Amino acid sequence: EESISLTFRNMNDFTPEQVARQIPRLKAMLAMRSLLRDLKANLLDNVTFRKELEKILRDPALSQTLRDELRALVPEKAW
Ligand SMILES: [Cl-]
Ligand SMILES: [Zn+2]
Repeated sequence: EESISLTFRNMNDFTPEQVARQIPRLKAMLAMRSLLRDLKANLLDNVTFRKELEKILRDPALSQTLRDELRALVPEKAW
């Protein structure tokens, strides 16, 4: 799926501090999903995969907890 959704379950979710955490997180998740699909469909080699991965996870607005969950999705043979 080429798409992702930010769901607001209350009005307090629209707070600029909440939007600023949620937008880069969802962007990293969608970029990661596309990159893993590219790798699994053999559309890019391991060297390109690792270069793109580092770009995705470089976003300073991401939590290290999220980066860890994203890196845990990488198949062992792509390292
Ligand atoms: Cl999470
Ligand atoms: Zn989690």
